[PDB]
Amino acid sequence: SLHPRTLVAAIVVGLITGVLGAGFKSAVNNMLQWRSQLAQILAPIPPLAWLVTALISGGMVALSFWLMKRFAPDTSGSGIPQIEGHLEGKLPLVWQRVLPIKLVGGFLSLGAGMLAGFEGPTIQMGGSIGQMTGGWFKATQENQRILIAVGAGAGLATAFNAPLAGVALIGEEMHPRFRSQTLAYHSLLFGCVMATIILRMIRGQSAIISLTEFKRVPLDSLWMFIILGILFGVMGYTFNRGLFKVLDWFDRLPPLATKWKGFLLGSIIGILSLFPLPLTDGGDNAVLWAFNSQSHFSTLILVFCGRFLLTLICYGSGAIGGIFAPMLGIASIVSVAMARHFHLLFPSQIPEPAVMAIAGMGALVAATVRAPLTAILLTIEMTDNYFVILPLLVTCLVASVVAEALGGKPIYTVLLERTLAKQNR
Amino acid sequence: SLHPRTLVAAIVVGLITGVLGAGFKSAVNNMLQWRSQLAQILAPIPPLAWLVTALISGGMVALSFWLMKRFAPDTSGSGIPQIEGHLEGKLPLVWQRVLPIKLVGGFLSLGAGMLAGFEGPTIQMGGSIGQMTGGWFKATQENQRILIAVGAGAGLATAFNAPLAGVALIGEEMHPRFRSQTLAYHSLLFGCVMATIILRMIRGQSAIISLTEFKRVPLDSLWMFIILGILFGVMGYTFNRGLFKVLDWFDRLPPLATKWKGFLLGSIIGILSLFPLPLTDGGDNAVLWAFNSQSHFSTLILVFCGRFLLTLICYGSGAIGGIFAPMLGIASIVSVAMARHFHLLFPSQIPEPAVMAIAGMGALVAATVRAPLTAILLTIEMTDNYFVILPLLVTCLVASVVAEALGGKPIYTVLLERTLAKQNR
Ligand SMILES: [Cl-]
Ligand SMILES: [Cl-]
Repeated sequence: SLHPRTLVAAIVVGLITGVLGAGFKSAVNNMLQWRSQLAQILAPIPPLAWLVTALISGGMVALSFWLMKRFAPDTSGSGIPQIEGHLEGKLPLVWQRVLPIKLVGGFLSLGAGMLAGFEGPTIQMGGSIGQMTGGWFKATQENQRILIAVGAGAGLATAFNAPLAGVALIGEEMHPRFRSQTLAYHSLLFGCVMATIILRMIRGQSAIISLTEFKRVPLDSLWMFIILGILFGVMGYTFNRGLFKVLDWFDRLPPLATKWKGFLLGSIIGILSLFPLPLTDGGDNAVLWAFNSQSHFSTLILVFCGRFLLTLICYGSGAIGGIFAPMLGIASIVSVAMARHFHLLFPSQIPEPAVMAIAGMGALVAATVRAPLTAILLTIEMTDNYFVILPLLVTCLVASVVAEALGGKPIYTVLLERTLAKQNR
Repeated sequence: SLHPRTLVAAIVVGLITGVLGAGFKSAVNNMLQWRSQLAQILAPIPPLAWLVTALISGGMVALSFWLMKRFAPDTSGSGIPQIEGHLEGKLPLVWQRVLPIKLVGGFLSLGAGMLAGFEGPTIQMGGSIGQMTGGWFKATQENQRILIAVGAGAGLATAFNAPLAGVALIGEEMHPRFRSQTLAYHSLLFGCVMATIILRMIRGQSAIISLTEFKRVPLDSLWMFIILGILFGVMGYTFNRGLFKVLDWFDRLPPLATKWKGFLLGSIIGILSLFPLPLTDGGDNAVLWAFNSQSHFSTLILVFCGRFLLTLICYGSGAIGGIFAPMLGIASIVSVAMARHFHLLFPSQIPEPAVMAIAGMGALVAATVRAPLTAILLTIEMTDNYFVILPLLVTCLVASVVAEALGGKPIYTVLLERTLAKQNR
């Protein structure tokens, strides 16, 4: 029941966000390693670098907070809420403000080593482009919502080289109307495909962490992932609660504290960037650290607590963030620790314990977001592994059920109610 | 925003349809091979077996057509249209009539070697069980809709050992309301999980055809799949158009022709079962024939025509069928031939030509059905291969577009319009 003019528009949307998302990630990574190489040049003598890396990080983050307001406080935090809202009625979206501020601002935040969060910027920048090209194409009212949704989806696909995930995002979480043109699915797929094709031409083509050869997953091992789900259930519950309490604390000023909040917060992160441990940055490193670098079980617990708190502090401060990746890093660290433990206890049912690490990789996301279907897809797409689906399905949706059984609520719908409460920012 | 009582109900649903779907498949295969062995015992002398297999097949299909009307004509054909219908208002669904007749009748049809169609009986039987258990649990109105959808998804998941597929089905095609409890997603997943778990305990655990090690898919090969799509586009177009014409012809009686239609149509199929080619039965054989048994490029063209026509006659006759598998066999036969051809022409861009076969495997489904997202997931789920996603995406959704650009109309919504036109059967 689809319509051409809108499909070609999607081709354009996904194409643009693809180029941007890819270049954005590349840009952020360049800045990340540049600050890492600067710390080593000065490393020899002595903690001089301690001061230098502290300034650069603190300065960037502060400069980022400034570029936020005044200019577009709308770009604060994730991006799912702002687009989920606009797409629904409440809250506006103006690309001329979001696009440049989210980009330049997001670059400063992430590049400084903040605990975010590529999908943050790339998802809002996606929606912006979707809208910006919606006008260029003189799209109808409904069609423009679609184009914005496509951008949002393409945004996620670009951050993780995960087409299906981006598509599922709009579908499950952020369920929009589309009336009656529900065949915005085509627009989505189109937008996502292009985005990743460009994403792969620029930095592709491989996945984030391909673990394709772990395929032995016995059926009488499933009971385990129920427990693993129960675990990520309460974990997601406290993560949400904690986030909100840290969100309040940061809302409570004082006017002076806020002025320094930008610099102080960014300078500590800069210090923690130096230690040889993945307790900063987006979370990709954290995942690429759980697997594969074998490290002391204690160090796992150590880095888990560090990141779990630090992400709360980082996102809680309201910096240009993005919470997806950080929860992937936290989960993958926990799932590895749990993988080891269960292999310890029932090796005959967990021959390859990597299976479990993979299963719980998207479990935290499913619990905190109420979006198991997308969390499942996400991990599949970023491990090229479908063999782990049964454990995946069980752990992810049991984590989701247990979370909203303790009454946790979708982190994004709450994050929206709050950003709405700022109808006087 | 989900509620417990229904979730566990979904667990039970998926559990039941899983066992039934599994047993049904096993029961049909036993019958299939039994007739094949019966043909070989009498094979030596001489075409005596020609007559016996003709009677057994013809009789079964005839007895099948009889058990249909009068008893439950609602069970004629697929199952998506009947569940898509009920789930939407038009058309009622009574489990006490469908469940038994769809089963016993479907066994006779499929067991006789008809060009169908596991996802036919299993998807309707699922919907029945979904309702059947909804009543037992005293589920509310909306909740009972959900359970019926859960049953339908589980039905598909059981036929192909493909959880996500059964989920994507309800989502993309057959888009229901669920108001505002859109978290029937959890119910779907839960139901599909249990379904495949049971399915894997009974006949699992391997996929239908795991081509997991073909993973070299160069980016400058996508242009090929754009063509492969165009091809499957017009293919799905004429397949739809053809089906409808054959349906009309069969609708035009005469009263006497119908009396024999069952026996005649079932007896010809009986004969064709003897030849050593996959030109009868569900379609799994046809797929497990494209790959891997290397066979003459001519024989491919032969079996393709045979099945493409025979499926139209079979389903067109209105026997208890199922159209998904048949369109998988036809497609995979074509995509394999196409794979060979493109490998012949541009080997540097199609290193592994299996990639092309895998891609166009669900393309016919995506064109005739308008449901590319589910066609994609289906192929991934039944090959364990995610590496083939970009081709998959392009080839499928391009094929979906091209079909509904020549004006094809979703085969299911049309099949539903026709069944509604029988508001007096
Ligand atoms: Cl995010
Ligand atoms: Cl079907």
